Amino acid sequence: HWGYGKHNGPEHWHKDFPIAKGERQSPVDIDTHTAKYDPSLKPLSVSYDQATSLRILNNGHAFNVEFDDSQDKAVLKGGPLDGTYRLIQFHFHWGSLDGQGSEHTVDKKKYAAELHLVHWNTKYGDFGKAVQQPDGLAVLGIFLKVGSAKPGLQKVVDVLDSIKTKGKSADFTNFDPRGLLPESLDYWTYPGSLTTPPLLECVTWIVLKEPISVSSEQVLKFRKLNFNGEGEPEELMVDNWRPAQPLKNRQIKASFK
Ligand SMILES: [N]S(=O)(=O)[C][C][C][C]C123[B@]45[B@]67[B@@]89[C@@]1%10B81%11B698B746B814B562B%10%1143
Ligand SMILES: [Zn+2]
Repeated sequence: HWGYGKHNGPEHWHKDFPIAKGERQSPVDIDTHTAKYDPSLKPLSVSYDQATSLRILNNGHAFNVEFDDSQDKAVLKGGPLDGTYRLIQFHFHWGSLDGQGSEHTVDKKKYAAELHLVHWNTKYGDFGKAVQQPDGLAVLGIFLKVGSAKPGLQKVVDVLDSIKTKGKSADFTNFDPRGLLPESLDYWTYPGSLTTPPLLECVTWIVLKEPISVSSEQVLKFRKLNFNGEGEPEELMVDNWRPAQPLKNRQIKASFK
């Protein structure tokens, strides 16, 4: 099945998922001098004070930190969004080297990694129904550069040894995702898709301008994860990013001047 290798990677996905060649695919290159400032855009509202993490999972493509989304707790609203979107999970995409790893690019710059905080539109009742809708998800994307450590990331880094291989999970309670945010909530936004199969065109993308800094040691520990299951030949979980896709005349809007 699909993955990130030479034989099953992004250039192959269209054979099982023909929407891969669709009109609103993600990620994209963000051309900062073509993105227009939109004074009608609102500040983003990120309300994570009551977020309740449950578990961390290696799904063979990345690791997901999962949240209890049974009540109205950790929500994203404002910005370009109508209504309220509930946090379900976050995950990352990263490289084999510090020069690559992000999915979105900024004037063709690749960051070392990219964090995706995934939220579903509460008007559709659950995530499975939301992904069938053009406004079903809002994904908050945050770039990572290598420099100073991110203290709020370390709890995640430290549990990775316990989920090395595909299908392993571990309890992961009381993790506060506020510790992964940069200082500024300035953003770009555009309509797009999931960046992994099934590539559904259901996402309002909100990409923060300000990267977070993580240490070399932190990202090195991401690169010790495995795509394979326990008892299978080791293949390091690196370069789990889809490259930029055609913009197809979509407009990217900026919240800032
Ligand atoms: N990389 S990304 O931020 O565009 C979303 C990555 C996985 C998308 C999924 B959607 B909901 B949850 C997870 B499971 B289920 B369906 B299934 B597809 B995958
Ligand atoms: Zn993602």
